[PDB]
Amino acid sequence: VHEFAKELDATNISIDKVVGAGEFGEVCSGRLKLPSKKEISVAIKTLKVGYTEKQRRDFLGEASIMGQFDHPNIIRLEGVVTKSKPVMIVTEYMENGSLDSFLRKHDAQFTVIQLVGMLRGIASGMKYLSDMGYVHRDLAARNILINSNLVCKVSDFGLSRVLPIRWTSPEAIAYRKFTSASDVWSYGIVLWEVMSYGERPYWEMSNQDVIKAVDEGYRLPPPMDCPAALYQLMLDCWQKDRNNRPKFEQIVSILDKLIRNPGSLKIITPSNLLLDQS
Ligand SMILES: Cc1ccc(-c2c(C)sc(NC(=O)CCCC(=O)O)c2C(N)=O)cc1C
Repeated sequence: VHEFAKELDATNISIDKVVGAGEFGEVCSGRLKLPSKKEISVAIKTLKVGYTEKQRRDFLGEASIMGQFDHPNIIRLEGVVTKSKPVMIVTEYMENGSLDSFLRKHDAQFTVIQLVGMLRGIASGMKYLSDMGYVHRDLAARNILINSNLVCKVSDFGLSRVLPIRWTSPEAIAYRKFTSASDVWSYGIVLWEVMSYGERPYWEMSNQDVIKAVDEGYRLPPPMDCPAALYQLMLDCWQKDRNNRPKFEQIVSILDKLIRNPGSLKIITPSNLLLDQS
């Protein structure tokens, strides 16, 4: 873990608040005093008391991965604490939490340009992540964190691997073909989640029907008041042929253009899912 993660001194960490419960323990907020004496807000994951050796390797595995990425749109690892207890993972603090829960609180309250900014950040992080040879495999709004200034960052590298049905590409479902192109599929789902202000992909459809419908060519319908440009980008991301999906670099390019000319977004778009003939 120490190849990519600094060991932090626990005396430099203050825990101010328990903010939630994670797979391996509590999630807290607090402060970290840096070697320069500067103090920053951080989030802290603790490893639960009584952990097995396996839980420890799995827990810290997320830090080893996170530690490899230094990018404004990937959650920043400040370090770990292993030489004292409890065992900790320390990251930058993301005040507005997971993106899907944040958007659910603010239905229809942001501008299209604001949403596109969010979407651009996610794509830029994923562009870097794919550049680095990593397939995330669990790209979803719930795994995106958003900070006080609405900057969105890819997080949760639990299932991430060196090269969740609703977010997974058909080919990855069919025979575990995970590529960066299957992450792009997932991105298309995230894009739908954002424009839907945190509605659940495919709502509560049975898993078997999600698989079958998507395979038959059905796609999530356009979110309310969704710009045609953004809905078509979802469709491009959801191409049956993974070869035909845009690369993350192209997605970033597309979103940089939509940001540049807000006039672009003014065009607005027999079953609940739509049959995309393409
Ligand atoms: C390694 C890692 C990964 C993600 C986080 C993290 C969560 C799982 S949740 C949250 N931030 C919030 O929930 C904001 C709550 C706001 C409030 O309580 O007022 C974070 C995070 N990075 O801030 C944490 C770690 C350590």
